Amino acid sequence: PQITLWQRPFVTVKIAGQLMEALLDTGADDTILEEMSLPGRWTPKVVGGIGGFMKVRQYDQILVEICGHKVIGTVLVGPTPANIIGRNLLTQIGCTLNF
Amino acid sequence: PQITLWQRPFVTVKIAGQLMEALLDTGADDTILEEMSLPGRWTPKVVGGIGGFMKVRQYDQILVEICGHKVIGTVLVGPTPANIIGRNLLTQIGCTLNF
Ligand SMILES: Cc1cccc(C)c1OCC(=O)N[C@@H](Cc1ccccc1)[C@@H](O)C[C@H](Cc1ccccc1)NC(=O)[C@H](C(C)C)N1CCCNC1=O
Repeated sequence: PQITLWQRPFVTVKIAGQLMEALLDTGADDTILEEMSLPGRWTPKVVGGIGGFMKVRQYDQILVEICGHKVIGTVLVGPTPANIIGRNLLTQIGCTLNF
Repeated sequence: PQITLWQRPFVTVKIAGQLMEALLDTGADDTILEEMSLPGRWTPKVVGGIGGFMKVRQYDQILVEICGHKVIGTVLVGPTPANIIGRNLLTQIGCTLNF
């Protein structure tokens, strides 16, 4: 798909049997999802945004189905105001900016 | 041009005679630049990101040359960790996501 940017670029994603929408975000290095049950071990991490820092749980080798495409990578889970698909996964769906 | 996302998508921008780099950011509604001297009236505003909220100065009808091409729009100025070109200006340079 080609997507213009007049609206927020949301896509549907499926992770660990659960469905949600997330923003395709070229300004994000990492992928961050709202508090959810992901099974297994994790690592404490903190991410910095525009207003300061946020504590998250880092989960590795997570399967993400993004617009149906299957990719695997690191997902951060915590009290984010928006689910964000960052470049770590965008590269895996062949995402480019064109202008 | 087409830009892949293995690295952060920085572009050179020129605003009020000053040069800087900024992130092309599909996850940003608005454009925010580090503290700089923009002449003229402004409006107090707060933007909410990850980590919380940040106070900014809102400047309207500002000319921005993004990768050499001219657009006009609102720019927020404040203590941002990164200069960010948001969708308000991305739409004006015909920016699309392709995946
Ligand atoms: C930079 C980074 C590094 C590692 C991991 C991650 C997830 C990273 O990205 C986190 C991040 O906040 N990135 C921002 C841009 C970023 C890059 C580098 C440093 C800091 C930040 C931006 O892209 C996404 C973030 C999402 C969002 C948050 C709250 C509400 C709605 C949306 N968007 C916003 O903050 C925008 C701002 C910029 C105009 N925003 C503000 C309110 C209204 N909606 C909205 O669009």
